[PDB]
Amino acid sequence: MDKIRILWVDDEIDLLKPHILFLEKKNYEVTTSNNGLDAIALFEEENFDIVFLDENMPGMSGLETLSEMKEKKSAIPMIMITKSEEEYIMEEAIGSKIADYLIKPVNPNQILLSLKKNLDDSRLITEKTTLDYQKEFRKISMELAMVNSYEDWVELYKKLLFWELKLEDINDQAMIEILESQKVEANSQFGKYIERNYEDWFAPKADKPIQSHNLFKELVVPEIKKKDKPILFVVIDNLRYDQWKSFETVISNYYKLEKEVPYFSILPTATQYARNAIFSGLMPLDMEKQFPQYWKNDVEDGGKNLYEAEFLSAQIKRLGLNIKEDYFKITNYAGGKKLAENFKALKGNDLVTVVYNFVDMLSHAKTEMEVVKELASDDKAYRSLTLSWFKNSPLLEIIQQAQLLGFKLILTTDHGTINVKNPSKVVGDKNLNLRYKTGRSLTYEQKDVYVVKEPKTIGLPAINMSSSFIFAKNDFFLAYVNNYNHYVSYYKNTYQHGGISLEEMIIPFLVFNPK
Amino acid sequence: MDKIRILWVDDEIDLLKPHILFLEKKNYEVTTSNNGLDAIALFEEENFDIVFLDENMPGMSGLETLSEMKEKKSAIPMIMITKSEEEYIMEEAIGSKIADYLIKPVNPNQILLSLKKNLDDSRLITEKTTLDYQKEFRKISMELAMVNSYEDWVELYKKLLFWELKLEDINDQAMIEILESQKVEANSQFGKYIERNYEDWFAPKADKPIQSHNLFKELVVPEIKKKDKPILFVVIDNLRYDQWKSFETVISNYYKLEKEVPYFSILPTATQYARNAIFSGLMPLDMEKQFPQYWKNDVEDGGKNLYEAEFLSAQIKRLGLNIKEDYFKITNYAGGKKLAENFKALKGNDLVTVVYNFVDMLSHAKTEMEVVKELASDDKAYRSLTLSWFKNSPLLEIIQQAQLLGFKLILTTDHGTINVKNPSKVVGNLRYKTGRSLTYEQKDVYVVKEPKTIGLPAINMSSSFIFAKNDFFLAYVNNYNHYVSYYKNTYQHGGISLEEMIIPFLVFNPK
Ligand code: BEF
Ligand code: BEF
Ligand code: BEF
Ligand code: BEF
Ligand SMILES: [Ca+2]
Ligand SMILES: [Ca+2]
Ligand SMILES: [Ca+2]
Ligand SMILES: [Ca+2]
Ligand SMILES: [Ca+2]
Ligand SMILES: [Ca+2]
Ligand SMILES: [Ca+2]
Repeated sequence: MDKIRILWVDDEIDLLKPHILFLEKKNYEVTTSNNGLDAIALFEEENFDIVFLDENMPGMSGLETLSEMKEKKSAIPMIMITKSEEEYIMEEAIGSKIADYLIKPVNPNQILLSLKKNLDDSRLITEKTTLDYQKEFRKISMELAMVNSYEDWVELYKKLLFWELKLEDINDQAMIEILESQKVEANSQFGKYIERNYEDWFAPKADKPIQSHNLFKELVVPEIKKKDKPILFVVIDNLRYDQWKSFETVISNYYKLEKEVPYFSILPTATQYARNAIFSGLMPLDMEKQFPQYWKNDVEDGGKNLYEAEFLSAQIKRLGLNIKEDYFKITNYAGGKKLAENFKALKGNDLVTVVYNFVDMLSHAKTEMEVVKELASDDKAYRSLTLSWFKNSPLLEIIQQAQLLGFKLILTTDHGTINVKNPSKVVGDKNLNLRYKTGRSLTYEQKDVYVVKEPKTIGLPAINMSSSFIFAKNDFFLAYVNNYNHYVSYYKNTYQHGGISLEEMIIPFLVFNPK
Repeated sequence: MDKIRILWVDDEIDLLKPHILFLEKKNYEVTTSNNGLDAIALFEEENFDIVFLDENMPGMSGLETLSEMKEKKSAIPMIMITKSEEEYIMEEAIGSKIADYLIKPVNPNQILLSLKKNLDDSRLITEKTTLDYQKEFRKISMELAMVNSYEDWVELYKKLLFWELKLEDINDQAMIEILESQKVEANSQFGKYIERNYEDWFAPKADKPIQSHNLFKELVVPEIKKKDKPILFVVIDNLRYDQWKSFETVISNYYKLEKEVPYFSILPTATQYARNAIFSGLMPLDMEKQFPQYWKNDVEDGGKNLYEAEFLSAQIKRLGLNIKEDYFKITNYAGGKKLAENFKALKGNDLVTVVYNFVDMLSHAKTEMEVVKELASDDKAYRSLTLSWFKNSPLLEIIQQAQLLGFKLILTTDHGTINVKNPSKVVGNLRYKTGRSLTYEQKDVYVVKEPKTIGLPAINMSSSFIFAKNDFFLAYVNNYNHYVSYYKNTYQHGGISLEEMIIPFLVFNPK
């Protein structure tokens, strides 16, 4: 049975005979029925690809018929073809998960379009994506080669992201491998770019992107100073650009995007440095000088982000803002639910700052790491898991609450993560699992890392003059020499951060108005 | 509140003045542009809610414009409004992720429809679903009351599942609690039904649903005997009917459903008993008798499902089948990947049996790992995480491989699981217990003082089984408060509920 089977329910089948003949010439098989009751029985006994429903029928309405049919077989698309132009009927139909609604008199080609849209869209998107990428990939490879500035890197990354999400679900493995290879080459070139240019960004009056320590003052404070709406400022820990893309469509049910500014995490691309920098408004070295009671170096025991509220309150004072402002750090579901359920207590704030931790992608427990790997083995899976997370997170409940109170939403992150593949040995560390190491006696493969023997020049502390930082490039992960083989097999294909990649370093900043 | 902003690109803006006036009366703000390139600039510098594109324009075509706009801001819906009736234009537009395509001359109300459908559908679905359930729930309560057979229980469960998935994205808490109360009432009645009928199902010539120990012979062997295609037989441990429902539409990309048979797990609704029964073709008591070298009772140490291949091979021999047949048990990602990558080795089998434990692992991890607790905090979340898992699982890769080799797919499970809520004291797994001198609340459990009557082993005449009903968990009187705190809202199985006991058996042909 090659031909598409349409069931068409309408009390006036006579009048539709032109459309039926037209569809039959175009190789559709139409079975007609002149009342809902019989249509339902037919629909139970046979396998239609699609149903067309009149609305105004003397027995059961189209929508009553649809409701019965959907209960039996909810995956079959249902199209309403009706003379009714009334808005309330439109709304009922839409609310009933109609796949389309065509107003009589209908152009027969409008029905054909609808059939293509509702039955062939998946195939046509795959084909079109596939052809378009076949024609595009060479131009992407060459654009990559010509990339010369941080802004070109942003534009190229945006291109890769766009194609990544489109090629997710195609089947051609050749095209998928071509893209994988472009991503590797992009990260190789980006690594060299950062290696060559990062230090110069700290010179006075340098051309540089917005970075962690600039973020609040350059992008958040203007929104505060508009004095238009209270602000919910959310930092999702460790979110990549593609993770944002994965739930863009969900958040749009509540919030309309007004502004999107890609910015660059500082190095290391890690919470202790970049996230504290967001809230302090200072590079780590300056946090060590100006706030020694809050700054902790890697060597010190305990939480590395305990004092973000204190940092943020001090920053807000230095910038001469007089606002009602609170900070929340959610590290678990329970915490998240409590804040969602109690969010209305903050109706009077100018600013609510929420740090919202994602899932731990790097467990030291094998069974937990097995769970993560089954859920997030590759980038597509990671996105899928992220989308599931966001739809069902207390974070989204917090956002809905904020929307109902007319808050503006600022959504951003401290840095992303990258799926690591290639091990690189490091000795001496005396530390966890990140794509940076710091210490006074490090040995390493210098080709694999960006090496900074003078940390203070990029705003990082140094215990003494032997302190160095190394930052992994590409998809390297830094592996300890002891138990090397087991380490490599464990941490291969995990989401790590701390180093240089488009994924880790170029991250979204987003401003939205409540819908 | 704030007006919807439309950007409309057409080289003949003059001729669209009626449509624009109509939309403006209906509170749309229209910005017009007569060529794609200027439209692109506008589209970069402003946040439009939606774009209308003509196709035939001098300069950039609609489709060229669309391509540029989607790259810049891919989440903004775009509608083509064009004189072009060409099929290839239709297909290109569709393939380019157009949200709609309206053929000129367009009824202005057709545009309005499109705007409502593409911008308001979430809200309209919520409202409509909510009112549909408000009008239906009384009829559901009545169907519940009229349930007198196992097949009626299957039909009613199907109805609850349908409404559960529909109500997952509504807001009204009253309506949500009404449904929760129908589920509780269904499980209370189902519990009594099972209590009253279960022993009698083992009487000769009893009218009874297919059960674990019948499953292979009654439902798998007829498929083997058609001798048409090899069979991939997948047992996903611990799959609830609603989890099947959550990924039905994914499977359908590869496999067409031929037959669905809901069946009943035996008691306890637990792997050691019900899963072994599937593979052995025997009740646990008979497994203890006929295969004491494989059967393990609860007290014995070590894995309780180590010998399923051997049980299955023996069953196949008893039923007089001569087939090439292998069994695989996937306990991790690595194992799953290996099997997907090397599946073609099994092209020559009549039967491949794959047990996949991951969903079982999730259900316990919801309590233990903070990752999964954040991801699977309620039933909606659990389904969502299951669907994300399935779409990106090695299991689905195995299924795709099987499809490419023309295998028939049989998909089933051993039992489901239920979110436990209410504690029930016992002193001597939390939905069944076995032992000789047990205290319990008889109202909360199904009590079997003679295990042999329901095909279960018995240490002594004193030894009995109790099976939790409803959403009870069996809690020890010592450390009761800590017990209750810890186990409330965890996934458990082993007892009686629709979730635990009525489970899918599914047969599909490769597409
Ligand atoms: F009588 Be109808 F809804 F065209
Ligand atoms: F900007 Be494009 F469609 F090459
Ligand atoms: F010039 Be068109 F495609 F209406
Ligand atoms: F496979 Be189980 F822990 F009943
Ligand atoms: Ca009619
Ligand atoms: Ca972080
Ligand atoms: Ca030095
Ligand atoms: Ca034109
Ligand atoms: Ca271009
Ligand atoms: Ca099981
Ligand atoms: Ca279990």
